[PDB]
Amino acid sequence: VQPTPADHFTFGLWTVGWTGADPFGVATRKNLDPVEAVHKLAELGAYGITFHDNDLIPFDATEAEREKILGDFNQALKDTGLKVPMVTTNLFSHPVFKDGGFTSNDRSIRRFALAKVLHNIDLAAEMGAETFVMWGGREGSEYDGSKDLAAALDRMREGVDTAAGYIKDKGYNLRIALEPKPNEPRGDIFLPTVGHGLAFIEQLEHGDIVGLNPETGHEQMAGLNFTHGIAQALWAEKLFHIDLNGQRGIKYDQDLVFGHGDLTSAFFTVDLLENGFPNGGPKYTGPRHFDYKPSRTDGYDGVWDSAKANMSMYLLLKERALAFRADPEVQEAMKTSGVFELGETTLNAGESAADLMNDSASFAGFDAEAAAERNFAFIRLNQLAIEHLLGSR
Amino acid sequence: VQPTPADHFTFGLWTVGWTGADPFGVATRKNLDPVEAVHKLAELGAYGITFHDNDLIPFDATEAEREKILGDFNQALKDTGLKVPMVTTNLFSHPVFKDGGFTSNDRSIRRFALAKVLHNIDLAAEMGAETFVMWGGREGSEYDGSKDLAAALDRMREGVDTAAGYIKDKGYNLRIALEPKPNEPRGDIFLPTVGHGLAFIEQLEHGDIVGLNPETGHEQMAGLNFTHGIAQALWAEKLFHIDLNGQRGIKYDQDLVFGHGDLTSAFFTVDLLENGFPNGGPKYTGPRHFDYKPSRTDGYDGVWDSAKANMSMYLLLKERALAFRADPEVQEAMKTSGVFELGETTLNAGESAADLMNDSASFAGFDAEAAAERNFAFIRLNQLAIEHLLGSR
Amino acid sequence: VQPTPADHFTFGLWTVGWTGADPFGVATRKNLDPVEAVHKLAELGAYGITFHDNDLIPFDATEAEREKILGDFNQALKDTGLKVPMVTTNLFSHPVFKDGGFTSNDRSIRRFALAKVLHNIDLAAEMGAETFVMWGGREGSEYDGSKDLAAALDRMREGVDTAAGYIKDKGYNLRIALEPKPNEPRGDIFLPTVGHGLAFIEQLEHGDIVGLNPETGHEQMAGLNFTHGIAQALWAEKLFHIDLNGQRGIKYDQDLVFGHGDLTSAFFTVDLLENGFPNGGPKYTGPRHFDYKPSRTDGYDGVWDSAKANMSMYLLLKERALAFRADPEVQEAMKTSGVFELGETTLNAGESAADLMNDSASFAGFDAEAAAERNFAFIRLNQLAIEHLLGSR
Amino acid sequence: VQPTPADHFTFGLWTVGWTGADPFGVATRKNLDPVEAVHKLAELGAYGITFHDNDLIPFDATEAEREKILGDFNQALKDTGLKVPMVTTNLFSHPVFKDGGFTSNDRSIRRFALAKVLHNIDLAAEMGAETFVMWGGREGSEYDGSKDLAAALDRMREGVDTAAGYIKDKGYNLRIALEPKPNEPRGDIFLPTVGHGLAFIEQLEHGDIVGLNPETGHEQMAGLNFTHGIAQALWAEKLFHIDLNGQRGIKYDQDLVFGHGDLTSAFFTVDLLENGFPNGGPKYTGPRHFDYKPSRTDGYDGVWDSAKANMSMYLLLKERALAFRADPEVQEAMKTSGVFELGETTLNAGESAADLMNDSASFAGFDAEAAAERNFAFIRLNQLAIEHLLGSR
Repeated sequence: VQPTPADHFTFGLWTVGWTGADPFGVATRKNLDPVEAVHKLAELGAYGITFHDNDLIPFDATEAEREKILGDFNQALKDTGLKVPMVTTNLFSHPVFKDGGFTSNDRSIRRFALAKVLHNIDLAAEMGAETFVMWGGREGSEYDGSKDLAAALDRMREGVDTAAGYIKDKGYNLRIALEPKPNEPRGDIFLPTVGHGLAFIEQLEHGDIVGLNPETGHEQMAGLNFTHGIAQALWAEKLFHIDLNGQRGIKYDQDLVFGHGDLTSAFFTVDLLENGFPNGGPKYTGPRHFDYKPSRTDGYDGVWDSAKANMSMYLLLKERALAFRADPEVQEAMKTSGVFELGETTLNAGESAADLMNDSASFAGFDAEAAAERNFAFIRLNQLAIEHLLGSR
Repeated sequence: VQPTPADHFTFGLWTVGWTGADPFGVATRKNLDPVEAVHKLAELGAYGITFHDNDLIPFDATEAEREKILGDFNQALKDTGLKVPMVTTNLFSHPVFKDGGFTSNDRSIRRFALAKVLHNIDLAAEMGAETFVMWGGREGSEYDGSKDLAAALDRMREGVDTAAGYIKDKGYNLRIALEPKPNEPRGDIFLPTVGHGLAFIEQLEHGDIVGLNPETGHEQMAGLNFTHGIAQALWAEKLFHIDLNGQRGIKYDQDLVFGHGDLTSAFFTVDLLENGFPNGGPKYTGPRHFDYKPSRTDGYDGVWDSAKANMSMYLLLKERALAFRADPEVQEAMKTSGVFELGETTLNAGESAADLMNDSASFAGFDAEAAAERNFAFIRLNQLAIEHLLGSR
Repeated sequence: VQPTPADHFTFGLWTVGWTGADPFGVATRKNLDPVEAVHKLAELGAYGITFHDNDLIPFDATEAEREKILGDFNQALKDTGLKVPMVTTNLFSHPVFKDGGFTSNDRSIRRFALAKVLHNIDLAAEMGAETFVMWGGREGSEYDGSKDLAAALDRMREGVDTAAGYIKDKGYNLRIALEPKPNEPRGDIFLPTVGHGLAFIEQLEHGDIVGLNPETGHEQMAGLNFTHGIAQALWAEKLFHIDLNGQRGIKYDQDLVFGHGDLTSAFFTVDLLENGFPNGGPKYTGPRHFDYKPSRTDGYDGVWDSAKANMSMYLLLKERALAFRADPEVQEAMKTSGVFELGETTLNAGESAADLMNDSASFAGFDAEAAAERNFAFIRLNQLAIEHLLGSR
Repeated sequence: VQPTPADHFTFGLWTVGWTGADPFGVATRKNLDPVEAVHKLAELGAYGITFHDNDLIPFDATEAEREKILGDFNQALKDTGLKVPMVTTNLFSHPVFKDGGFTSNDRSIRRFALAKVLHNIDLAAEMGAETFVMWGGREGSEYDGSKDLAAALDRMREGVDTAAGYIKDKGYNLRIALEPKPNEPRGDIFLPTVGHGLAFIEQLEHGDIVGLNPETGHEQMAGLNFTHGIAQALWAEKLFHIDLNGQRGIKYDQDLVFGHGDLTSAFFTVDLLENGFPNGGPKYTGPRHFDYKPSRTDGYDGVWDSAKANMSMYLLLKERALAFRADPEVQEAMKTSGVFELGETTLNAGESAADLMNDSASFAGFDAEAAAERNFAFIRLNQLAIEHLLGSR
């Protein structure tokens, strides 16, 4: 497992920089200087860094302060060669955003939130980022009568189309990536899953540059299959970015290291990212980003250790996933289970609906009881998969 | 609570007809004659009945048998005046469908499944049904390598576009309604939630007549907010049908009577169906269908009792939900929380992105700390809602 | 709904004083003075107030500071008449308790957590509290190999039995109540549910004075039936205190107002607290403590509103629950479903196991098919409860 | 992976013989003959076979039939050498147990369920079983007012203590093991987790011979940590038997092959069964029983494949788990994280509660801020386990 910048492993400033405050306690770690994060990450083999506007530039920063911080940060980047592929906006920590940014009930707050986004598109464009992520963490409610739900989607759309229009207008080479989360910090968050994110994009005026940024753990907080969810994003050609982390069930957002949650699911996500679909189709080509948090029990050792562990796990999974598809025994099991058979169209070329109702062999004389005896042998194909994952074969 | 056919309460044949077999035991109730179901339902105040092709016509039925059953069933309908607003296909109980219907890995099975659908579109059209529901219960997997996930969506699309093309072609006044379910009977089901159902429809050639049929309990098995999910379907103008039942958490599909699961969520769904959105927008206008199962502990009493309980609960919720919006105290609390305020566009008419970045009052001189002092008073608006639900006020 | 001090409504200092920082944001409210909490709680109708040592006395407070704080506090108590029924210790906020208090892997942190508990028992005695609550919030792990799981329970026992021997040696009139939680802030918390808590107590040397403190939301984070769990606690005569709140599903601890989560479960929880068991048995007669958090979207008017709403909600449910059991149609429905029949012993007085084996009418001569026809009528019985809850009956 | 009879791999008749009916469909496989199950299990390397009375003897079987069935069965056992380590009773399939066995509201069903249990104890004795398992699958409710919850536990106690007195009076060398399940087939099952099961046993008269039978998937249906739950059972010396399988989340009981659910948890479960506790303590030495279902998509080649896969999976995990603990880098990592340190008593030999209170270096003179700097290094320790599990180390 030796990462290299050709792997395209990206990390957020807030990931290794997470200080350790959770809702039951305060920080266990001192703040991390952004110059050091950049240097350290570059020596680990990372390809780039990502930040929320306020991870770097304090909310209340004066202009002299802002310029100093960017000079320092631009210095570090020049020095190490790290790229800045994604930039996002913090529309959830200041008290002003307690009801949302884009979908706040207070109209003045909505205006400030959108203004804040627009300024950050400029920053992102100047840093050379290709993706602009939107995570609407405070968009939602605890109680069902708190919102007009139709107006909430209208407001949402208005903010996202305004940002997309501005990108088009300014000539910037950026795409927006929506990032779904079912709950936390709100009781219910708007556009809860990958499916709801895809759906909403189809109702936008400038939806052509608006896509998804799915996060492992987020999908798993509604108990969904991450791999199935990104497969649908990919099939719609909307998988613009990916956030990899780990979660161990339906509960608070854990943000563990990728592979430290549901392991078999992590193996099949790697397989999908690396091998694509068995019958061919689109392949994911962007950065492999890690939006995790080093457990608060661990000191600064642990922070670089956990950063190292993300890349190790991905690499270890990749090696196994490549060995798995290369295996001749796995290819035969795949043919036997009908994996390649699923890729053949149901209908024969130029055969219509009426033509099919009409074929006797297809319905009226179809031997249903005889077709039902097929042994799909999915258990054995899963056993082969697990034995490659364990490095048994 | 006195239902009347003007309420548009519909029930499936398989709902009151559910015999009681679950995966740990056999039936506790004798089979229900479809003629009696129709008569009984008509005396309760139901508006119509719905069935799966095989709920009525046995899989192996000869043609003389098929004609007899339809004559009996058409007799009963003529006699009672009951309508048949929705018809669906059973693509999950016979052993042939163990891997799916439309997305089975075996191509011959896919062909039979689609042929079976096409024949059932004819039946539906002859019964005067307006909606054709598709529930893909066996479309999915237990194991991640069992399917090419892209090919599975291609196959799915091919089956649904073929059915839609056939409706268009035949001149039938029917619309397809996809019905999402996260899991059970498979480990993971394709198009798990309302969001995934909406998304998939946008990738179809004939998506204009393809919409959703969300079920209360299905959304709640992924822990989502039913009311938020149908609000998005409504906003996209894709809420073609609705299945009401109850569920008490993330676990097996319980199918309890509507209102016998999450009660406050049942109240806000009724409010949405009855009152629409606070600021106006689309309103749901079809049948209120109940896809529940009378608990197996209860005898034939209980079966009509539980059918009666569905309509009672809906009516009782409706009365409370109407009282709630009519209340002057509730309207003031609503104004105070910014519910109507959310309906105002963020931007002023003909104000662009650049115009907003540029307004000083919106960003550079916006007093964030002062805007953050607003008391949204969402707890009190929720207390008013609950006190109307309990018939306290 | 007019709460009075014999209702035994007690509130934590940390509930109304919760300022609003969650894991994605900053406090939204100004700190609340302890003297001002006592005055407000007492005016609203509360009977008592509870606290965590560090809620009242800063962790850093000098001895001088300690004594000053306790004088104003005791003065307010004296001026208002509020009791202090339960006191608890903070073994979770300071960075030192990052791997736990009693089960920390570091031996010198275990002794410091235990010494902090012992000093807090002297303060509990001093304030006249009858219950000392233990929430082991940091006792657990993110990863399975972090702990020797046998040792962790041995260290948990050592702490609780040391503390209990100290009560007994000092002759304080005080009981220990453990408070289970499945997760958050740890991935997995030890003694995660009522059941684990009850079992663990049977392994203690001093178990006689150790009981439970179940919290609504906590059991509902594992998808358990809170009425059923507190019924089991009560049946073992181990329900020493109770914490009431709201939770809308399997997700982060929400701490809503009691009744703003699962409404029907809250109804049945109030029925067990107030009415006890249909056939007679134990009754819980301690205080009704509200361990919740005023939503961060709301100002101080919401804070006092939310405190008032907990009380209101319990009183509305109480009156509906009393009306429900008093109702003769409900009592007949109960009779029909066999609620009273379950109260009869299975064996006749003096019947041995050998006797029943050998009794031909209970096995050999048993008509199982006839017995299976019984209509338990559980659906009609549930419909009667909801109708009563909706104030329709 | 070459399983042999000293591995103590036992299998239920109902697992491989599970024909495939779920709640949405019909059996997909032909019945499996009991004599043929014994021959196949024995050839594959199993050590024993287990059954439910009705798995082997039809509920209707005449006495003539009974004796015939038991002769071919005993003959196969004799020919193969397979033991019969555990026997259980079916108190869930026949319509008569629709409201339970031992806790049915109907008194004559309670006596019939108890008499069926007593007769089954004579058969258990007769086959040389050491454990009699009790799964109370129908003991529970859909609705909260269906039962008097105190009475239900009293009726559950009566049944288990009657049965245990019968063992003791007859001097059978047999222990009772209760098997918890949170839900399915009931909405809420009584004694839903390891914890509730352990607590309930402490209320019995004959508790000394009553223990638990935890099942992987069952605790994982409430989102609990299975290693942590069986650790608590083991710590109380109550782990009498164990049922191993796979579950991918909070949903319907899947009964996958052991290792095809949560892989990292299975790894740590094998470590506790085989290796026990890091600091020494109790060890479980009973049989490793596989209570799972061969996926319905597969034919008989899948059935024998799946039985083989359970064994393989346990043996691959066993070898990786042994390699993992033997590894000196892992032993040093363990030392660094304080795994061995937790094994030391908090108090010094002879130290009283008063002593520690009064010891200035454990409280007053404690540097909490210094103690909080410790790097527990739990993330690196988890990375070492996964690397070992992936056969990388």
